[PDB]
Amino acid sequence: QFRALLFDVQGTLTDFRSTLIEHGLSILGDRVDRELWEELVDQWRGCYRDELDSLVKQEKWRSVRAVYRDSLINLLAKFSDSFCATSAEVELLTDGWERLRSWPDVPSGLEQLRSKYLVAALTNADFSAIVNVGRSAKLQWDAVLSAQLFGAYKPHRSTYEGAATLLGIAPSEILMVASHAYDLEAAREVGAGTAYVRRPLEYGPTGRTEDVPDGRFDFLVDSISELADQLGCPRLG
Amino acid sequence: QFRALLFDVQGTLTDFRSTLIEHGLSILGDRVDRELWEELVDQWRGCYRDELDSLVKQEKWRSVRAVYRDSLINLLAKFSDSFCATSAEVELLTDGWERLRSWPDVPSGLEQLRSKYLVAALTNADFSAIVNVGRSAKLQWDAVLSAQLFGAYKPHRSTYEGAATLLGIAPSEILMVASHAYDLEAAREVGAGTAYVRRPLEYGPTGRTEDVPDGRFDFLVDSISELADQLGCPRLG
Repeated sequence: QFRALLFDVQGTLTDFRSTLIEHGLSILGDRVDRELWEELVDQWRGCYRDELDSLVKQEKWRSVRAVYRDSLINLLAKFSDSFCATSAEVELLTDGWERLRSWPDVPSGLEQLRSKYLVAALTNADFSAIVNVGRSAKLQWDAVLSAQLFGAYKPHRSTYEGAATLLGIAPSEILMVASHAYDLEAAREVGAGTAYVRRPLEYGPTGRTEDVPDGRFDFLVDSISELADQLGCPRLG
Repeated sequence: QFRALLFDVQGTLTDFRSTLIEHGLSILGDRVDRELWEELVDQWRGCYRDELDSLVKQEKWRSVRAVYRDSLINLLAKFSDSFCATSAEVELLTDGWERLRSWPDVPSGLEQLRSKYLVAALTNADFSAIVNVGRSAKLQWDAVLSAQLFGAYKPHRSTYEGAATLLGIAPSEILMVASHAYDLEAAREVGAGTAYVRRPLEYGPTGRTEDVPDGRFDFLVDSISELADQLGCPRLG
């Protein structure tokens, strides 16, 4: 049925929240309290989402590193009374988004899938960032794809379709894999299969994630290994 | 000194000649003699080269799969007194260029290199072709880059510079690895380092060799593992 599996990375395969909390607290130390920082991280992601949403609607693309950097700068102003940072520290903090760690099932799951399928990333993050995340999150791919290559972010159709063209396959031959429903709904619009991965801790132990019922998407799993098992991929030794 | 290595793939890492000889004989069987099929493969590589040379001069890009397919159709007409092939066999033979096997040093050389460097493919072949060749040749990349992403073949500057900016890396921090002098001299012009890999059997025992003496390029080696050793990579037991 499918020839390739295309993956969202931030959240779906990576624990961004934990990564940035600890990264930040290591750059900043006692200048900041964990609870303020965690709240900042939560707002930083929100800012990212809002800016991308605006950009998508305006049919524009910009460096995601810049999006992240500029949102941190704005947030630092909001929180100026509590702590401060240098421009050099801004660059270091922003780097955390390129040092994402993976959820425990990811490396092995992805490897299991490769017995039967090509695996590729389709990310909104810039090409350089995904290459970097490969090392921090231990992801091995057949291909790496980014919005930067198409000049458009997901959910735009061009992304998914462009990936297909690049991979020499029809969109119907792609299974999109994501823990964000908007991504899967846009993939289904171009004919792809959809696989939702539940990440209950994506937004922290007290966070609220999307509740997805059985039947909305083709697959509904709690780990990439589980998805590989449901697609009939043999197990690793 | 370097953050990443960018590699030519066909010939540099892959024994395309042996691949397409055994692949064609596997498909055509006894309908063609081995020595005739070998001469066809050499002319087929020659047609690809002349065609790309022509397109580079015209600032044009076209699918490399269609380049191999059309030139094979032409060669079949010239050899049509001797053997024949169906339209389905044309497509199966052309697939040979997406099933390239690697030289024996290559899979473990690439692995040793990854301990200190990012490694990426920069190929004239279509994106899907290099993705398929990763399975047949056993190549694992941090990134795969193709002339198809840039609309231009190597040696155009825009391919190396495009690779550099997508990776977010200064060209002076990229080492280009190739067994073809034209490729390394082109990379040198954009500021990259150069590593020449001698492949005495690329065009078979009686082939057109360009001799490179020492000092023409930054590195001159006989295997990717030797290159890894010269870059100070630990050997992996």
